[PDB]
Amino acid sequence: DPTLEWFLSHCHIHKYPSKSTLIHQGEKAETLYYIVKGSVAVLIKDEEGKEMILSYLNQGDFIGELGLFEEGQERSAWVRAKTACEVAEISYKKFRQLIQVNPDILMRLSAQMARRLQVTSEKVGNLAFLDVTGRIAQTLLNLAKQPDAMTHPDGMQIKITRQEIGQIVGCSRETVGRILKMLEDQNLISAHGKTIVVYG
Amino acid sequence: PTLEWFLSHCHIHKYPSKSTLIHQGEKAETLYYIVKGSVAVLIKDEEGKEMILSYLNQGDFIGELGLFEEGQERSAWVRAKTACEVAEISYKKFRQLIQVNPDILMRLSAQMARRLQVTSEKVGNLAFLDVTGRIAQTLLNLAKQPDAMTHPDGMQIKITRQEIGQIVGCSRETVGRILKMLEDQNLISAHGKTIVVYGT
Ligand SMILES: Nc1ncnc2c1ncn2[C@@H]1O[C@@H]2COP(=O)(O)O[C@H]2[C@H]1O
Ligand SMILES: Nc1ncnc2c1ncn2[C@@H]1O[C@@H]2COP(=O)(O)O[C@H]2[C@H]1O
Ligand SMILES: Nc1ncnc2c1ncn2[C@@H]1O[C@@H]2COP(=O)(O)O[C@H]2[C@H]1O
Repeated sequence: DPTLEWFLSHCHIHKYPSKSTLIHQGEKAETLYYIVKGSVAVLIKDEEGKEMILSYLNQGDFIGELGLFEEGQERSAWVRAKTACEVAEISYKKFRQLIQVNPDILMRLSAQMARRLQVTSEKVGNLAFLDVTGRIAQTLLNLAKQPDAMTHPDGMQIKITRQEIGQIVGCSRETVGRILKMLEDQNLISAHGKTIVVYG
Repeated sequence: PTLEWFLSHCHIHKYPSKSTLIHQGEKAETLYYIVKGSVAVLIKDEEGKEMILSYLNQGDFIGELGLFEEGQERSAWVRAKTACEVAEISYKKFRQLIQVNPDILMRLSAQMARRLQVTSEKVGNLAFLDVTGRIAQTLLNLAKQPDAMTHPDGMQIKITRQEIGQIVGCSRETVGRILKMLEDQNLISAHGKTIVVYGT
């Protein structure tokens, strides 16, 4: 996009190494981010430090938007780099000037906000309506369709730890192990540690 | 002013109480704005049980999620709680108003942001809390809303056990049992016609 190139001209770009934290929950929000390269996880936590992953976000995604529309808000979640990342940043105040000049850039942001609300509402449904087995089976399916899934004789090979699965579906590493064993017994997957083949 | 200008481009209509304004799966081509009344946003499981994702009220946009990409479906049901007066405008015409004054899109997007914050908090509650914890957090959330009333013992709220159940994802009977327990632990009063949540 000329429109994205223009926007990015007004930003300053910074590099975050894998596993660094871009955004901490509770911080005062005054800036917008945009992922030029790399991927992140958006995380929230329990009273006990238990993590739940709300979303992954990737190249092309805005981050830090939820504070833009009313002053004095706090970041709603943690954002942690899943890989090395390159991230453009701009102040809300400069971004609002860009909006005035060309509201197409707010349309692009708002389109992502709408999709997130859809996807997060679908997550609420999954958590409310599906048992942990159904959530795990749905998670493996979705991971198998991701761009990073390797093709396999029997289906798609994915790379994900039980910990990560637990953080997505909302259960312990141990509950994940018990259910993965069930799914292999049922001849639906194979599991070799962090490697899982989902059968087509 | 801005609002007054926007409503002049809309058609306004009345929906009686209990009438469904938006059905999940319908083609999304139009945006709505609540001039008067209150609605619930609902999803359904495979057994017809409804969960309430949100209550929305006068000044809220509804049906916004399809605005940014063509050929989408309505993501949820939206049902009138009270009778509603609702302004409606095509997505095409709204996209024209945005070029006049993108504050109208800022207002809509502020609401999407809030909704994503609320719905993300719901994801955590379902992941991290048991049904009692979820009910307790729901009472706390209701106590914080502007329509709660100050009470000598805390905040007084107005909500049926059926509504709580649809918010939390449990039966009305389960709610009634758990409220009696919470009252017994001296956290709420619920034996009256409303609920008072202590220390609120
Ligand atoms: N449910 C969600 N889906 C996708 N991204 C989210 C979600 N919740 C929060 N975030 C992102 O996490 C960021 C945390 O900081 P902000 O609240 O400023 O902006 C937030 C969003 O960019
Ligand atoms: N309800 C839950 N019970 C246990 N772990 C949870 C829950 N929700 C999210 N999690 C997270 O998922 C993680 C899976 O790996 P761990 O068991 O090490 O730690 C777990 C928590 O951080
Ligand atoms: N989690 C949510 N919170 C508040 N409103 C929502 C939520 N999910 C869906 N909606 C509203 O429900 C409407 C359903 O139709 P749309 O998807 O067009 O637009 C949607 C929003 O206005």
